[PDB]
Amino acid sequence: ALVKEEIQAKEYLENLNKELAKRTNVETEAAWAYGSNITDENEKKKNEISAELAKFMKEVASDTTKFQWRSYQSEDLKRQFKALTKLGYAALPEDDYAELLDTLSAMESNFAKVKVCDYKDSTKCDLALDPEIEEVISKSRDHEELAYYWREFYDKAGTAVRSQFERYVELNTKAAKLNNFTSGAEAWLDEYEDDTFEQQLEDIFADIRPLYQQIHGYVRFRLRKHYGDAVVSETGPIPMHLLGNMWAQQWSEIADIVSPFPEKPLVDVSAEMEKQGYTPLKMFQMGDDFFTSMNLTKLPQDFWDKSIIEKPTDGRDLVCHASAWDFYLTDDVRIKQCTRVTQDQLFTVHHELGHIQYFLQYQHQPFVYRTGANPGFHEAVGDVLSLSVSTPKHLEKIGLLKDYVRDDEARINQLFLTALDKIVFLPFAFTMDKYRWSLFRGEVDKANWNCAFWKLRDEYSGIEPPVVRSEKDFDAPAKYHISADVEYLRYLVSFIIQFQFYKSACIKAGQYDPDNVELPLDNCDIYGSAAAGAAFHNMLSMGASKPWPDALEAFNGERIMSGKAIAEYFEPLRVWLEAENIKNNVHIGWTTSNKCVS
Ligand SMILES: *[C@@H]1O[C@H](CO)[C@@H](O[C@@H]2O[C@H](CO)[C@@H](O[C@@H]3O[C@H](CO[C@H]4O[C@H](CO)[C@@H](O)[C@H](O)[C@@H]4O)[C@@H](O)[C@H](O[C@H]4O[C@H](CO[C@@H]5O[C@H](CO)[C@@H](O)[C@H](O)[C@@H]5O)[C@@H](O)[C@H](O)[C@@H]4O)[C@@H]3O)[C@H](O)[C@H]2NC(C)=O)[C@H](O)[C@H]1NC(C)=O
Ligand SMILES: [Zn+2]
Repeated sequence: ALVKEEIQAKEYLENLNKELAKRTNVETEAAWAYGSNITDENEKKKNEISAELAKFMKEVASDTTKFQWRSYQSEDLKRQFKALTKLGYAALPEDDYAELLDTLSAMESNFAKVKVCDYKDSTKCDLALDPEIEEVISKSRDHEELAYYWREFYDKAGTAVRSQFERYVELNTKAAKLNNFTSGAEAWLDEYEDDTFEQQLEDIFADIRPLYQQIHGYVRFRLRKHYGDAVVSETGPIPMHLLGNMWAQQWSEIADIVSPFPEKPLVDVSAEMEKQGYTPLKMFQMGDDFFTSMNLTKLPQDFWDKSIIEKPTDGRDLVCHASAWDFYLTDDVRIKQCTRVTQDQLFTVHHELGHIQYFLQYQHQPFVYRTGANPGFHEAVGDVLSLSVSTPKHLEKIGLLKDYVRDDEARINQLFLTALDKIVFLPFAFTMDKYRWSLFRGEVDKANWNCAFWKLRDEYSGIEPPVVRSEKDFDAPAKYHISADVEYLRYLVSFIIQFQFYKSACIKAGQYDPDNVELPLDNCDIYGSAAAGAAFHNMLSMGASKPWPDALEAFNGERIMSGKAIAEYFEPLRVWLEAENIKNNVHIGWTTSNKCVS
């Protein structure tokens, strides 16, 4: 009888979820030890325990067939069983899974161990991406120096792992097909529980794309005035090494040379943070303060005891790209961040604490539900707070922004600064997964893999390498997430929905009213708002217990992912920028790049 079996199934799930949490704890501890301290021994430990968990997952997926779960009355039970059928990489045969783990750790460790020689001192070769190289890329205005560090990094972080990346693509594809997905693209897209998700994103992107073109055109115009026409052409793609970021993903670091009104204030609180004696500990304490001020959960003692919030001063290798960790017990959550005292890093702290808050909010859920409504939701949480932290309103409250006059021109400066991070990022994020999807789907021949990457970067972002590349180079893995096998569409989703969350949180806080000039969206601070916090609690506590539109509905009553909010935020900028580009006869669009030889 199905009635009797469904009762037994509920008991089966309750026990299994608890077992899965406990087994995942062990894997997470080994992964933590490796990420904090990269050694051959720790790699072996991490990968052996993962292989053990994978074997158990196989048994679980096999055991689900003993239950007639598709026939059950409970949508909740059926959802849990469905989650258990999805094996991912664990679907691979024992030997193939072990090889993939070896391949993945080889790529991540390569990225983490990259060291380059100093541009001025060829005998000093201990410059790592974080913080040495990134500091130069963000601060230097010497185009030849920038080009040097670009080439050195991409050669070492990208090209060096071509063979490993090829095997990764093969095994990822094999895994996807064993789960009966067409490719790893479909496997990744399954996390969004919507068969029209790609088209939805194409539609939203197409709406925002014209604004991006205007920003691109204006930045190119301003860069020409700084570097001269020998470095930057009017009609070509922007040389990417000039954009203040190794991957040209966000351009805020060059705001001082491209700001609409250079004689008016531009928010850069890094210097005032240092003057006031800010430390990584203080920054995390301030993040904790922001969450608690919204009536959300305080960081547990385990977080303070076990987190790594500064780059270790011994000679050891580690993954410095910031991460948050859920150990699937009670209150055992951690962050690993090589944090520096800068404005950008203050946002990163809040970003990572957003993940931690999500962990704490759903820790009461059964194991399979202890994850985000979709991957984009998890990435969005901290960014909503970062948007308010970034406002002149908030920065003045914490004494980091002094003698600031918020006139029309200063507002345009701030909107443009935000756009250099939020709008600029959209085509970048889309191309990261458009690229990997095309490889996963077998749409690009191996002989064309590198120029296929740069073709997308050209088509969507209108940027190009500083030097001519070819199929002898392999540049994609020079981006952390590509070497680390981290799906990237989550960030495109995040950057869209975070404005939906921000707008609604601001309205709930009484901080935004479209008909009130005194309450603009771009100066909303949700600090101290219990009303905004309540919306977060209602959504985050759900975890993955319901499809993501139900989680969005819990927040603000909406069920649709929409670009309306992000466009609303930047509308005052759009109006000004379109007019400024016409006034200055600014060329919009770009010719096809010549920087990748087929
Ligand atoms: C991805 O898709 C794959 C298909 O492309 C899929 O692989 C299939 O999984 C099926 C299991 O659901 C499996 O079906 C079984 O087939 C057995 C015989 O197959 C052999 O010969 C085939 C050639 O004809 C070969 O290709 C195979 O390699 C095999 O050598 C059958 O013996 C078996 O049957 C038994 O089970 C059914 C199922 O019963 C169900 O559950 C209850 C039980 O209480 C029933 O009441 C209910 O009605 C329901 O039917 C019983 O009905 C029956 O009495 C037997 O006990 C079964 O049909 C199939 O072989 C396999 N491969 C192929 C090529 O089809 C993967 O599972 C998919 N992967 C994922 C992750 O989803
Ligand atoms: Zn994140």
